[PDB]
Amino acid sequence: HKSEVAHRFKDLGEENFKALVLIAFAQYLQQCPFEDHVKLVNEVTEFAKTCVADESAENCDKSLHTLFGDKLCTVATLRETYGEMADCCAKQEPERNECFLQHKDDNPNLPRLVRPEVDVMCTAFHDNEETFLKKYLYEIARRHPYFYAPELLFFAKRYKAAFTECCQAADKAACLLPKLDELRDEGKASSAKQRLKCASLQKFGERAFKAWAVARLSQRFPKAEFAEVSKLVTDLTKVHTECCHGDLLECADDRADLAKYICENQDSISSKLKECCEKPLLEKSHCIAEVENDEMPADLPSLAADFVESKDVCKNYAEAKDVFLGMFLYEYARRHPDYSVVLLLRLAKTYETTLEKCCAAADPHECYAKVFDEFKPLVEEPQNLIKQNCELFEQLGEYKFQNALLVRYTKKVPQVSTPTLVEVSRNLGKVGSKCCKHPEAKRMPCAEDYLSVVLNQLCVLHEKTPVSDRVTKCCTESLVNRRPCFSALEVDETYVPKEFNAETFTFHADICTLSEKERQIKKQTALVELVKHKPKATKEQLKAVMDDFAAFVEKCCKADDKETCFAEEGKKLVAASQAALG
Ligand SMILES: CCCCC/C=C\C/C=C\C/C=C\C/C=C\CCCC(=O)O
Ligand SMILES: CCCCC/C=C\C/C=C\C/C=C\C/C=C\CCCC(=O)O
Ligand SMILES: CCCCC/C=C\C/C=C\C/C=C\C/C=C\CCCC(=O)O
Ligand SMILES: CCCCC/C=C\C/C=C\C/C=C\C/C=C\CCCC(=O)O
Ligand SMILES: CCCCC/C=C\C/C=C\C/C=C\C/C=C\CCCC(=O)O
Ligand SMILES: CCCCC/C=C\C/C=C\C/C=C\C/C=C\CCCC(=O)O
Repeated sequence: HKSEVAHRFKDLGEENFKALVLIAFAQYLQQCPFEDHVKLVNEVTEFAKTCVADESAENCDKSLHTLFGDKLCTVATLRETYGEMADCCAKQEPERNECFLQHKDDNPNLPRLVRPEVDVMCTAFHDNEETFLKKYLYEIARRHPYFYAPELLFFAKRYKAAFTECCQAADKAACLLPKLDELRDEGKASSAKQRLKCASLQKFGERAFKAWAVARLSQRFPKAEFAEVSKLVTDLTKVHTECCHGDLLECADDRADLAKYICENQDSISSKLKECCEKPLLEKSHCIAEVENDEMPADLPSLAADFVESKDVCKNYAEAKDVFLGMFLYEYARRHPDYSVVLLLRLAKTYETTLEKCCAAADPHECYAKVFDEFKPLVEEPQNLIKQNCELFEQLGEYKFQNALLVRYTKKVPQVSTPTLVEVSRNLGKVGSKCCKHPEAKRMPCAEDYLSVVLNQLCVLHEKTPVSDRVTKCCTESLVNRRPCFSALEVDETYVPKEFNAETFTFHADICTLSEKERQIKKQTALVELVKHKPKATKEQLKAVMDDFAAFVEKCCKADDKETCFAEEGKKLVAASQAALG
């Protein structure tokens, strides 16, 4: 059209427009103060209205990158504040934009945002709803420069709904606090995946991404033809590359096009898409990527027909290897919404290895006739891990379950730092209560989704401060062997127990006054240290001590006097325990 700005403004709306411009600026100029960005939003919004009124008004012809880049080069303190970035302004548009992206610090040194008290938040919320939500939106976006703007916006609205609903509530805190905690994990989760997918695209390459995509798309759109899914995988790939490069605009448009396409061919893709395709521009993509799995045909053949029994397997495979394998995945994935994507990838890989060995042999058909029997243990391994662990989780609670993981993993890798072992086990415990409440058919997909960010995140830490070659092995293994590699870690026999330190096992009454989350962490921290000191202790000896510790706490908190109790009894405990563990 004549004017891009006019257009976006029109089919986005002033409110969303202002919010997005704010986010965009906050993401590039992470150092400027809030009031400075607000001024810019106003100036750009005014500009936009001018173009809405006259498509032919001065500058309205300009493109968004050009417009955006100019206003950016407006900042006076630019060179004094961002040094090198200012040199970008000396370049022509294409390079200019490109130059800005390269100076977008993916993780600056800003203070960690602290959460104020419910009352202050609620009061601030009512006194000026807008600047309240905008300032935080500003704080969050400058700290997460690669977070897709429209999604950052979707979160903000949920946050607003929570304040509306809770700042009116009798027990404000009992209402809000838990809603905020949940919103945070989801936001941190969303953020981690975002970074995760792009890192993956980098390491593993396009081939691996396409495969991951085929499987994923097929589980969701089981009724679509392979031609459609191929078309989608291709476009989805252009979209991820684009979106990972960091260019918001190009990223947003590619996502827009892909959504409208899907919505138009909605009949040849899925039936669970009606709701999503009825929503406004800003939310279509988001809705679609979240859509529920559509139901499969029921009148579907057996894979063995076309992939095992049918002579020609090799002729068709040699004709177009990745395509044939893509077909295998499509076929296998859409009949199994219950498998994690990586499991599907492991089957496809096993099948590829086989076709490679068999198609170059005397009698093909007989060499690969029993390939499906190889899939069995591959499918059963993950299945049994879920079952065993979910059963254990039902017996104990999220808490006692977290302590079980603590003992278990401290033993595998004692070298690991205590605060890290506690962080990880608690998150694992969360995943436990999150996914174990689903029925078997949805358990594996669930665990995969959560376990992937947890696994990825723990690998980076170790990347920063390696402690074990074993972990490094698993962390640099193939995307398909990662989890299995970690599952295979057995007890570290080499390890030498930490020498006893009386301080580590000393407790004062300050634990009677502490809160749940605090008491637990302190108990769990002591637990890891206990195992690091006596790694050969049985699950029995250990439970014994833990039980003695159970009383100790009580027989000292609910006591006529703390301090003393924790000093007299405390000495007794260490002595007893020390003895019962050689
Ligand atoms: C850090 C999570 C990242 C996801 C957040 C995404 C969007 C939020 C942006 C604006 C919401 C406005 C106000 C939120 C209020 C408090 C946030 C403190 C974070 C926490 O609850 O401790
Ligand atoms: C341009 C048309 C493309 C459509 C076909 C779609 C996907 C084909 C590409 C790959 C799928 C084939 C096998 C996957 C097997 C193992 C995972 C790859 C991981 C790796 O590499 O270790
Ligand atoms: C004069 C300065 C111009 C800079 C303006 C900066 C940002 C506003 C421009 C576009 C807004 C970005 C995305 C919105 C477009 C489509 C909906 C999201 C696509 C999707 O995911 O479905
Ligand atoms: C839903 C189970 C949540 C419990 C998780 C708690 C602790 C972790 C311990 C074991 C891991 C359990 C299951 C992992 C199996 C499959 C995950 C999908 C990835 C893959 O196919 O490799
Ligand atoms: C700096 C990071 C150091 C790594 C230490 C962190 C955790 C302990 C070691 C390995 C990973 C343990 C659990 C991760 C979650 C699921 C995979 C294991 C599945 C299983 O149990 O079958
Ligand atoms: C030779 C070393 C002996 C030192 C023994 C001294 C103190 C015990 C050490 C650690 C504490 C042990 C268990 C507490 C942690 C979790 C159990 C849950 C308790 C509960 O809430 O139910």
